[PDB]
Amino acid sequence: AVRPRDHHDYADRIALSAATTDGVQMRTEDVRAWIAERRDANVFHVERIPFADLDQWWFEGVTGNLVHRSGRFFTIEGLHVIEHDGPHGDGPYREWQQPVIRQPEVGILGILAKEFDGVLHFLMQAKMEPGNPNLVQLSPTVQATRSNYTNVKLIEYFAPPDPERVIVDVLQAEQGSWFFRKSNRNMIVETVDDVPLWDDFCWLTLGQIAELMHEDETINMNSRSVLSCLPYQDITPRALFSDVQLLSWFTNERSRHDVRVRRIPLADVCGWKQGAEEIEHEDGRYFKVLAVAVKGSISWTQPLVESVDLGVVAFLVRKIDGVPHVLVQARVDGGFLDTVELAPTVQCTPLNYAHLPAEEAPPFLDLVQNAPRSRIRYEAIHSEEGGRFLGVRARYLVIDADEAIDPPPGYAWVTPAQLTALTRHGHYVNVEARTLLACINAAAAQPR
Amino acid sequence: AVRPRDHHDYADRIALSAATTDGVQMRTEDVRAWIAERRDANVFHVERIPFADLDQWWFEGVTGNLVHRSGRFFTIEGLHVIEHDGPHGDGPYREWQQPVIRQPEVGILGILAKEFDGVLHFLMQAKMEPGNPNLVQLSPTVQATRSNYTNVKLIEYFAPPDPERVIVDVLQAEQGSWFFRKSNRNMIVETVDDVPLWDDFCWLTLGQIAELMHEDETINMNSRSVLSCLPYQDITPRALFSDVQLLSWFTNERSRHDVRVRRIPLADVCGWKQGAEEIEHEDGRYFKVLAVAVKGSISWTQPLVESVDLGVVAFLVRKIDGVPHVLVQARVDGGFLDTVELAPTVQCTPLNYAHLPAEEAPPFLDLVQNAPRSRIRYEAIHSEEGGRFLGVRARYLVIDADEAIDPPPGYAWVTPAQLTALTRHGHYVNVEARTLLACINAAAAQPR
Ligand SMILES: Cc1cn([C@H]2C[C@H](O)[C@@H](COP(=O)(O)OP(=O)(O)O[C@H]3O[C@@H](C)[C@H](O)[C@@H](O)[C@H]3O)O2)c(=O)[nH]c1=O
Ligand SMILES: Cc1cn([C@H]2C[C@H](O)[C@@H](COP(=O)(O)OP(=O)(O)O[C@H]3O[C@@H](C)[C@H](O)[C@@H](O)[C@H]3O)O2)c(=O)[nH]c1=O
Ligand SMILES: Cc1cn([C@H]2C[C@H](O)[C@@H](COP(=O)(O)OP(=O)(O)O[C@H]3O[C@H](C)[C@H](O)[C@H](O)[C@H]3O)O2)c(=O)[nH]c1=O
Ligand SMILES: Cc1cn([C@H]2C[C@H](O)[C@@H](COP(=O)(O)OP(=O)(O)O[C@H]3O[C@H](C)[C@H](O)[C@H](O)[C@H]3O)O2)c(=O)[nH]c1=O
Repeated sequence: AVRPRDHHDYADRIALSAATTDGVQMRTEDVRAWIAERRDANVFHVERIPFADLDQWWFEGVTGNLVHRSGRFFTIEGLHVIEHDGPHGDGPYREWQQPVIRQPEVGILGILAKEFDGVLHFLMQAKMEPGNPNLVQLSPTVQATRSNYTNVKLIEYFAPPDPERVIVDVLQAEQGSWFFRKSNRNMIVETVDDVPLWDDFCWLTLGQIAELMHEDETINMNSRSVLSCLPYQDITPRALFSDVQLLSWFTNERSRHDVRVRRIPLADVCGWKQGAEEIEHEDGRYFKVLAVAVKGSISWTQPLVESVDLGVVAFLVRKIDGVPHVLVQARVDGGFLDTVELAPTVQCTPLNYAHLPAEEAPPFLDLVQNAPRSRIRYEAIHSEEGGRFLGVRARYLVIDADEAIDPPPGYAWVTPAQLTALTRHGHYVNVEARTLLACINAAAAQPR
Repeated sequence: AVRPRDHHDYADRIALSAATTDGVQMRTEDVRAWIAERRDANVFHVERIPFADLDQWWFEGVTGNLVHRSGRFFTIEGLHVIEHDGPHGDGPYREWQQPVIRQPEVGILGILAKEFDGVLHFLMQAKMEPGNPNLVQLSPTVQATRSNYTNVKLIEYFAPPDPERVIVDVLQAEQGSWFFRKSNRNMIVETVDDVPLWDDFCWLTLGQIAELMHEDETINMNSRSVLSCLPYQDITPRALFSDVQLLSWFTNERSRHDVRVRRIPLADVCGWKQGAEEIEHEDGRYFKVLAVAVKGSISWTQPLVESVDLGVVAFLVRKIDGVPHVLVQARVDGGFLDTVELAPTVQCTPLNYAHLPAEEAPPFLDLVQNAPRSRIRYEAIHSEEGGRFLGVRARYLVIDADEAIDPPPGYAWVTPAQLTALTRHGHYVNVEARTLLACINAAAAQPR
């Protein structure tokens, strides 16, 4: 039995859910209380601890890599990157070494969807992670690397998914500054079954999620990544680049740099000092590796990575003949698999550039940091994955560009719909850009 | 000025060219003579030579890697692969070390197109390569890694291409058994300019190329790779998997293996012996590294890689509700960037399996090797890139599967149109499958 190649398009159902803020389970204004109710339901204290007091983690002796004795979860290893300016690369030349998080197994980031009263809802999970600054945020229905579990609720809907019910299934990369070539499987799958409901789960329409997306530190990094992959229909199907032209532009960005990376032992990393409490850069930039104990009120100890300052991640937006475009950058990070990924107009931790002249600041940073309320279309503070990162936060913005811009090398005007289409594939849209696409789609569905 | 996202579709022009065998420059039956005329035009002798007699190549002392003293062209290094069966990978367990070709710079494989008498033609190049078994085959208009040239004819049409004239621009990977993560930029670009014509170039319609594609050792590996990317319109837009279902199936294949690879010094490779003339495997499988001198009648010396036997590469085909599907395999090779790529139903050098029991032969090999003329839809012998490979040939087949098959794990029925659509992106379709897609598209346009 063959079917049409575009069989079972969910675009109309997705649209109806995004337009609806009346959900079956909970009023949107009550979710904040529900989260607090879940946070209070078992108190966790996360305390920073010397590395020596890590329980089942150690620095293994030959490599000095920070590893869990069972061989599960992740490792902290070393990375050496060179970008050449020579031939076969445009440069400029860059070279550095750093600690890096490694985790070779693809994990599942799965959102279960089901219709109630004729409107799709999505089963969000109130999930405690040790590095969440507010402890509990809303994660996907299933957020798990399977072999980290000797028992994950609802995992069977994603392992394998029913192929008749897949809305989204794609691998997408995570932060290329701090993880070495990490991607997880982003999935949205429908069911008609009665689904068991545990206290930590709430069915929400996409319109309820769109409102919640404007709130700080509420919808977690993994939820924003998976929701960014939703295949909306394009309402304005024109763009400055045709889709082939955009693929060609990006092909040239991925071909024009000469980046060589190698994984090295953590003990070999130059420029970083390993103390009794932290591994930190010698000039206090970038991030630190630290250790925490997690106690309930169940317990464990683990490394986490913390950044040195609040980050700034922004898209500049311009309407071109009436069609909104965002200015992407084809960014070259050390942990990327295929040299480049598209990223927001500005993506940086500003302190990392404070030592350099104003003209080596990230392009457009000044413009974003000093923008008027009137040009700010979206602003919120979101944090990164709390299983690996301790309180790593950034101001995520969408700002109208007050005047035309000639994009500098490495930048291009692309529509959000073109970004939505590329999320069918991996290594095109980076995690920060995926978060801002989820924010743009939320602002469109439920504006404030 | 925005344009429609699907602006400037070339599908009707491509179709008209594929239907036309009356070309402006040459009758198709005369091309064989023209090639011989170009071969005779300057005779080259390629002779095998001991490694010692390599001129500007050496085994560098710390690594033992085979390198050109100028730092251009490619290197032969070592590779160590493990596939784990543990947990986080399906297995089975595999582990081996081998020499491998490395060349980090993306090269250009560019075909220039232009209308004559209202029909697109493509400017093919009669190109001598030292490893071509018959010396001269038809390559793309531009076939060059730019920094290997201190001066490449027509390169300016591809560097950068005119964005208003791009038909195809995409990176595609080469053999994952013998190259380490190598992709080149496959491009087809139109011009309305009068183009200079040198004696080694001939304008051909796509229908002329389709006829030439049925000939042995005529249209070279790089030309078949780039022509496989042509975006034909789908005449039958149904398939067993919807396009999302196919992406989901492939996502699970790319997530379910645990492959770890590292580049090592050639001197460290176990299981291979380096002699005065060849590096070869201790049990005489796989390939050898050898050295050749190339003399005109201009000269140089270089390594080449030769395989141990004629290869067999085949698609099995079945009509499913009237729609032809081919049985792809999601193949796991050591040089791939992203774990898997789709490959033909059968892709092997049979001698590499002669030591193992009949039940560890590649699935379907027996069926392909013993197929009836009546079930053979396409058969030809094609060789691989003659700049790196000495006489590496395989029988490329498309065969009707005499009965339904339940695909084994790692295999799936996909339509050729779905493969054509995935060639807009890299790392989905491997080079052997791209060659068979070009052959399927040739058999459809100009059947024999
Ligand atoms: C980590 C590191 C970086 N570098 C170089 C690499 C880069 O060229 C430059 C900036 O480093 P990056 O890690 O790319 O930081 P950045 O400030 O440019 O970007 C950051 O943006 C925040 C919004 C994100 O949350 C972070 O994950 C990161 O992407 O410094 C070093 O020289 N040494 C180092 O140890
Ligand atoms: C090279 C090598 C391979 N192996 C293992 C890896 C694979 O599991 C198995 C088969 O090796 P492969 O190189 O994949 O050979 P193969 O015979 O399976 O496939 C070949 O098909 C021909 C049509 C292509 O032209 C070749 O480039 C290659 O892909 O042997 C070793 O154990 N040692 C080695 O040195
Ligand atoms: C790190 C650690 C944990 N635990 C426990 C605590 C957790 O409850 C459980 C699993 O923990 P983790 O969430 O770290 O493992 P996963 O649920 O697999 O989540 C990871 O993978 C996902 C797919 C997402 O990417 C997620 O963001 C990522 O963190 O194991 C330890 O006992 N000791 C330890 O050292
Ligand atoms: C290898 C060698 C060559 N030459 C000369 C001979 C050639 O005429 C010229 C360039 O040669 P090559 O074709 O090897 O280099 P490219 O034209 O860059 O072709 C390579 O890259 C392409 C994009 C295609 O992938 C092609 O298949 C691939 O081979 O340089 C040497 O003088 N000494 C030597 O060691």
